[PDB]
Amino acid sequence: GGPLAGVKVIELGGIGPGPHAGMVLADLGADVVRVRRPGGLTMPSEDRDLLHRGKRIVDLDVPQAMLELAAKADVLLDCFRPGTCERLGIGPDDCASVNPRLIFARITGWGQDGPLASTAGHDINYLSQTGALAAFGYADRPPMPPLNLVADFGGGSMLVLLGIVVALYERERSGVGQVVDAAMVDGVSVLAQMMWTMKGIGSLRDQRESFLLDGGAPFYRCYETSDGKYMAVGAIEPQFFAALLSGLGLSAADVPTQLDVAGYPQMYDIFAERFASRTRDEWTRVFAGTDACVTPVLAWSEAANNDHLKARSTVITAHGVQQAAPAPRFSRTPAGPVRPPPAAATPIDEINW
Amino acid sequence: GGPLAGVKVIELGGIGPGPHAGMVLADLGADVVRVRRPGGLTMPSEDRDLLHRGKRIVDLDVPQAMLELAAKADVLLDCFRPGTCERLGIGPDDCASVNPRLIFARITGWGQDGPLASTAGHDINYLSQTGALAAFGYADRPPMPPLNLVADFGGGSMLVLLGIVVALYERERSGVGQVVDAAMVDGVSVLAQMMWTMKGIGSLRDQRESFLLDGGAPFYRCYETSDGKYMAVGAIEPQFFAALLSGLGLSAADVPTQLDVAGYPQMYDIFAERFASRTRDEWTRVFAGTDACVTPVLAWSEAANNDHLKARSTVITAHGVQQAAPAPRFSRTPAGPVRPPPAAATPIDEINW
Repeated sequence: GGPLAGVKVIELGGIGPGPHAGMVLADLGADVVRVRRPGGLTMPSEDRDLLHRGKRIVDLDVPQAMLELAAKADVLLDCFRPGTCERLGIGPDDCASVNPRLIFARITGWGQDGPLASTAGHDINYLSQTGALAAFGYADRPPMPPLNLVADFGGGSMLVLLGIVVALYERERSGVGQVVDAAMVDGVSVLAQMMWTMKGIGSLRDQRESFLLDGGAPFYRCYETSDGKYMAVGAIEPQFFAALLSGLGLSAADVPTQLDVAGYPQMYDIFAERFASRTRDEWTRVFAGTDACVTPVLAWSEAANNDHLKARSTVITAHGVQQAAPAPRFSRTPAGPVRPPPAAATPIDEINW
Repeated sequence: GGPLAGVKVIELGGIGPGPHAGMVLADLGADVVRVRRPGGLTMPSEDRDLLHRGKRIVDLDVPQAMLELAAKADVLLDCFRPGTCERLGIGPDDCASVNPRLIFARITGWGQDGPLASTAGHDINYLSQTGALAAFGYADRPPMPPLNLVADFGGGSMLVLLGIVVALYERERSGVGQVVDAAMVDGVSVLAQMMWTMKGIGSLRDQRESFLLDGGAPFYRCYETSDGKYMAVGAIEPQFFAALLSGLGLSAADVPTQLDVAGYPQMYDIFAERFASRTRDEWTRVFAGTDACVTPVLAWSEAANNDHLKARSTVITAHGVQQAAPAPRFSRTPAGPVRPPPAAATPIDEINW
């Protein structure tokens, strides 16, 4: 039942990255157990939060009697502000005494140390300091955050997840766990390495919509269709640019060359023109199966019924509602079928550890 | 020297997710070795690509004499289209024979199985199928991709990274490795779980700029300042919304209530008004240190010199140019200082395995 089967995990804070990491841990077979006060004002109801599926809720106001729990656990996922966790009985030091095999993970937007460390903030904020946000969106309108996928999960949840499974492989040889500091601002900055590479090389400019991946290239952006929908183009490689020009019913000689940056504004118009003369459906048909790198922008509802995502069963309907199947996928020790979120809190003495 | 010290890794494909994962592996102590044909047309020169720092390049056209290499290695990071890897000598099967301890990781946008599997595509494309892209940007203009941070790295590089370190912990007990299928469309969908949760709960609407994290809430977006800069606001919690309203010099009674969604359009104007009457600098001073969740949107250049990111040394200047320090951070087995990208390809018989 999952490659991470047998791993005892203790989830504390209940928001964004914290719980999302917990989820994956459970999805991969780990025995995850949330610890939170009963008067929880969580939204939605835990029993309806896909971020808690496969987990077990346990009332336990922090009464330091939990140090007794950690000692039996492998991982402790701290999700509170820095310090608060050690302000109470629990903490990297205390836990160390009760269990030196413990993996003290900590997901934060600012990290443990630093001036901003005490400051409160969210995904949009952490992205403001890294410079990633300032490289998003159209030139005129202010920067618009990609929901909270970049910092909270892409560079938050995944970061602490990486750190945990790594701190596991470590102690699984050093026989001793340690503290893992997962800072969102850190993760995002690493997710942006390619940009830094560019920045040093001189491939970046000052204004937005100038780079290759920020809309500055007509062959890598979105075009509205006749029926008010959208198509996503990413014809980067010259070979794929060919396909794009082909299915679009355009002769290479008609449209400027990829190299003719100066004529991009014109290429955009030619692309916008053609793309808006048909419906997403028709277009999807045309570029279908070709290496043109042209796909239809699907909505949540639309995606869950997508042929590909269905075949590979990425978005499945597990007892209840539509959701995302565990990932990545393992060949010999795959993830068992998805269990539902905790229908009701489990006692505490009915643990297992 | 890193928690992943001693891990033999073989990097094949050389684009986006593949090499970015390889980097982190090296950053964490792993012995990563890239294998690619000599006539490589890579951009930029490998010796100037931060995604290759701490790694070793090795000329080796695929001449199946590499199966002999895998057998000594722990991980094989396949980054080619599905099939191509097994179309040559190498492949999950063949490698299994020479080394059953091998971890055959595979990062793909569409994954191994599925109709689209053979189709070519990029970050913007993979995001179009999951439905995450259709939830990005302003309502009028088409969706604009957050560079390639979401799919390529946030749900690509990190996914295969997770899969690997997990497959390591697995075999590090089952004494047998396996195949890891990291599909970007898969990772992104898991990065979007929160959304799916919302989708089933009924918190999502059909149009954009309607949810809490997509700009539909004036207290969670960006505002242009007097000096044409931008400030990122994320005052979600009522307590923080207070601070926002305070430093902004507004009386609770002046601006509509968070609950008065119908008056959001108005709240937006009041926020845009005040925010645009001062410079990012001044504003940064005002909301500085307060839990208002109001920060300045910094550009790449500006971020590298940011006080916080400097203290925690997130963006450091390693021998040469500016880049992102390793992550996450470990307390007993931290990451050694960052080495530079391969100055020159290393032979092949000078390996170590």
